[PDB]
Amino acid sequence: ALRGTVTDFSGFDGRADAEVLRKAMKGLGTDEDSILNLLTARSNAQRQQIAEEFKTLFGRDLVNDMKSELTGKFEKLIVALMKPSRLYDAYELKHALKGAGTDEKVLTEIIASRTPEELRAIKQAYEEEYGSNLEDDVVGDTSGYYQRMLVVLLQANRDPDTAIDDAQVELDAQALFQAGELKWGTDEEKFITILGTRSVSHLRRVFDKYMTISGFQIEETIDRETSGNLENLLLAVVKSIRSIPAYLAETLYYAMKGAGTDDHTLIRVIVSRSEIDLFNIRKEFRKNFATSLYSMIKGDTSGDYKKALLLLCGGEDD
Amino acid sequence: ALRGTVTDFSGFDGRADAEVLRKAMKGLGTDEDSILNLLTARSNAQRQQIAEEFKTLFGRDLVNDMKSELTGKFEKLIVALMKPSRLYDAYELKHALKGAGTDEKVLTEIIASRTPEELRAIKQAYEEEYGSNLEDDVVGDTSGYYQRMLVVLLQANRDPDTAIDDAQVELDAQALFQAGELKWGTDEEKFITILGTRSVSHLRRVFDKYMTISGFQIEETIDRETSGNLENLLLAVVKSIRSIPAYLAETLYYAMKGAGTDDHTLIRVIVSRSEIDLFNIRKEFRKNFATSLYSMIKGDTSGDYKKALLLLCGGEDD
Amino acid sequence: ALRGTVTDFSGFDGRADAEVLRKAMKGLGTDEDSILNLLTARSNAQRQQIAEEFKTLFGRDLVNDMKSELTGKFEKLIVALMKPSRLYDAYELKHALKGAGTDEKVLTEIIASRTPEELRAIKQAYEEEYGSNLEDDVVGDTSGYYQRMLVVLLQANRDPDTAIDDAQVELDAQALFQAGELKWGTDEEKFITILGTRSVSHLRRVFDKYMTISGFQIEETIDRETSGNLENLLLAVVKSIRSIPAYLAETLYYAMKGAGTDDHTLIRVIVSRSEIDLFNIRKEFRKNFATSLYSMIKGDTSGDYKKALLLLCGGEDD
Ligand SMILES: [Ca+2]
Ligand SMILES: [Ca+2]
Ligand SMILES: [Ca+2]
Ligand SMILES: [Ca+2]
Ligand SMILES: [Ca+2]
Ligand SMILES: [Ca+2]
Ligand SMILES: [Ca+2]
Ligand SMILES: [Ca+2]
Ligand SMILES: [Ca+2]
Ligand SMILES: [Ca+2]
Ligand SMILES: [Ca+2]
Ligand SMILES: [Ca+2]
Ligand SMILES: [Ca+2]
Ligand SMILES: [Ca+2]
Ligand SMILES: [Ca+2]
Ligand SMILES: [Ca+2]
Ligand SMILES: [Ca+2]
Ligand SMILES: [Ca+2]
Ligand SMILES: [Ca+2]
Ligand SMILES: [Ca+2]
Ligand SMILES: [Ca+2]
Repeated sequence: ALRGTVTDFSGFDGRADAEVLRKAMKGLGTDEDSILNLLTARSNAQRQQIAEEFKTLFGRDLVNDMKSELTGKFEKLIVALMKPSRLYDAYELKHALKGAGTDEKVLTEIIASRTPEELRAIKQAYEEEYGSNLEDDVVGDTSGYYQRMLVVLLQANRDPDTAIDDAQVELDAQALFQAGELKWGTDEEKFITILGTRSVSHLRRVFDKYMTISGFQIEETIDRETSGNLENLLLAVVKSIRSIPAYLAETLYYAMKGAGTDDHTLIRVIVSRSEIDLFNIRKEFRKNFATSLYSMIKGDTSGDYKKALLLLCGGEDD
Repeated sequence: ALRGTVTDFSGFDGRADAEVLRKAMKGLGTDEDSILNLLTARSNAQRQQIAEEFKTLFGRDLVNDMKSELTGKFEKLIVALMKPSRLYDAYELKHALKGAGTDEKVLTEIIASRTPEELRAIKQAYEEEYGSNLEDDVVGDTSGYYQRMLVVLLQANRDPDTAIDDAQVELDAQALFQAGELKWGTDEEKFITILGTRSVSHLRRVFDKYMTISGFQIEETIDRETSGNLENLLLAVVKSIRSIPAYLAETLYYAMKGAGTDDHTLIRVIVSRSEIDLFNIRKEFRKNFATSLYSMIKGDTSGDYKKALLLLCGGEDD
Repeated sequence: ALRGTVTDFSGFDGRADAEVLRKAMKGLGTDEDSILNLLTARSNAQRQQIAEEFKTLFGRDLVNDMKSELTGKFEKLIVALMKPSRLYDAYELKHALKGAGTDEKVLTEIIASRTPEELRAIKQAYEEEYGSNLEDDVVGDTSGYYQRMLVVLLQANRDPDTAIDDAQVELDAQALFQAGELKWGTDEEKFITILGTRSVSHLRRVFDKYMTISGFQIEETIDRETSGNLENLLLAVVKSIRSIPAYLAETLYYAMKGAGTDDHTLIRVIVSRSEIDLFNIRKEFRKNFATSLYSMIKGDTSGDYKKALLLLCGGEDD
């Protein structure tokens, strides 16, 4: 069902690859083409083995050498590709967490779209890597119901998918109606408990029943009742419940539509999802925006950066 | 044989309880009665689950919210009740360790009265929680034979209880007599080795034989030969060897007898022992002081603090 | 095949030994003879148990007490003997790593002469003890091809010994000839890959074939082509490949030959190897320098220090 666009290279020889990369950087100048052709054709785990063979053969750190030879958005993409998959989301969160400068978009995007199993692993990686508790750091740099909903999601304690109870679907749809549209102001607490903790399959049914009862999609109510970071988080949670690939496809769309490109977001989504569901993302992107993800990247980016992204994405004729 | 006064609540529903606690704190004011009635009727492990459900439902930290709503001795008691049992003794030790301000009474009380199995667990919890070695911190803030005896006990290497060797009982009783009463000055080293390392059952016999030989109880010799912190520690060790519940009952007695109350000690003993031997402690208290622990607490304390302590203790008609 | 000079004492009683050591230090003055006779006759693991029994009996730290009673080179030797074997090499490396003051001789000696299995264990011990990554610290305080070769060795990824391929022996011997003697300047990279990563048994054959082709021993080429720290490291690697005991015997020889003694090196080699191959080292020493290691130590050292070293080494009539 879920498919990435990068898989293990058949006939992999990490030592041969390390030699190719050394040759690409040795002496004056840099062969960026050899680097991007190789690294985009190896899985993350294979990149780690290449880095180990490179240090064994040459006593040099592969990532440090590439940071010395490469520049600009290409360098940023290559660095992202070399982060072990188990650490990459933690790395992005750590870098989003910076006091008044906190990048809420990143916190929202990752925490809303990762499964409880993924969040458990991220929390552990973050603690091991940075010596800090993710929840503590998030709490320190956020406030209000936005913080509260993030903490709920960080518990990674969403109800498991089990048989649907129709009376429970009715009760929760009515509860949301009473907490929002029928209330002067908003009972955010009720929204957070229901959206944060009920099972995915249960909530998909609640969203349909809510539309039946109220005449609004839950996303319309959220825009009507809330604003600011809480609004963006609740929408990301609802969209992820409906379809993580669709939510991430939408995220890529907005990173590219308009003047320039949100390169940070483009790199993060493509790299983080490349071995999970980037294929599904391409399919949702084409369905919803009548263009290929490929053509939009092709139009928005330049140089070796563009070339590497296109190889990672694929789907020329999506 | 050993019985606490708090046990797991039958029919426990952590999510229901979390909702009750939220309702108790939500909005202006605080329902302290609902909080103390619930938390004193749940075991420590159940309190931890309640805290997890509360954060899952509401994205709020239960202990932090209670610290915001509560005040005074009641707050201090509730905070103590919410500490995981596996960390509580380590927490009290950490807080006793403060340079010139070191609270020797706490070091003595805990280290003398905990079993080797308990001390092994405390040492590990302390290291994990605080990133420091307990023995190192104790050494830094104590000196002299007091320090040495604490280090001996911290090794948690007391001889196991095995069949009693009567000639060994004679030898050790005579050794103690020669090291103290018959010596100009005192051979503290000999007292520390024998009291610190021999088995409990062996030492109970040595104490009786020592009385036979010398005409003094070992506690009388200790008062005659030593003073200061070393005296208090040796007495706590001997009393704990005779009966941990009796030693702790005596500790509670002195925390309350006289002007006011040592509230810190009252909270620590009641909470730390509530699921181990607080029932035995009540029994020893009644035996030795002709009053119930309940009535003494009832007489010495006020308000919600008093109410919560009484529910934890029980034994109205001891 | 490999034999130390110190082994477990038969009939070991750690508690009896702890009492002997206490008696040696108790009161004014110190019985250095009782200390050195006992500790040199116990294995490292037995010394650790003695330290534990000493703290259990007396509440005193054995190593700290000995640091208080002893002085000079004797103290330094006793401290080295008490370090757990699993930490000693890490301890020496940590102490060699000091910015501009870095002791390259120690880095070279340990990293060249330890097996991949040993280096894996050292890296782990270092990280656990000091909270730092050994490779990172080495990189910070070294530079150039010297650093690179150290990093290669630190990977502990040397090819396993397997059946010898004669054509591979020819290829590598010719490669080294082309990289050094036939090249204007030197291809250090090629030397580092081959010497750092090929199997020991393969390299022993390459060294013989290299002599056949070039008329030089590889050590002669290294002196002809390189200098400085890289030279010393490549020679230590080649000598260790030929024979670790021989390399370490040579290291001891130079620590003593000439005005005075390199006491730090003498202590490190004797203690670190005492339970691994110090017997083989003695044999190589006698073979290569026509004197006993014993007689050279006897001639170069004084006092209790001399006595303890001689007991550790043995081999009076080597
Ligand atoms: Ca280059
Ligand atoms: Ca170029
Ligand atoms: Ca760069
Ligand atoms: Ca409303
Ligand atoms: Ca409102
Ligand atoms: Ca809005
Ligand atoms: Ca654009
Ligand atoms: Ca309130
Ligand atoms: Ca109130
Ligand atoms: Ca408060
Ligand atoms: Ca006396
Ligand atoms: Ca005295
Ligand atoms: Ca006294
Ligand atoms: Ca009182
Ligand atoms: Ca002395
Ligand atoms: Ca002396
Ligand atoms: Ca000294
Ligand atoms: Ca040359
Ligand atoms: Ca050159
Ligand atoms: Ca030279
Ligand atoms: Ca000399």
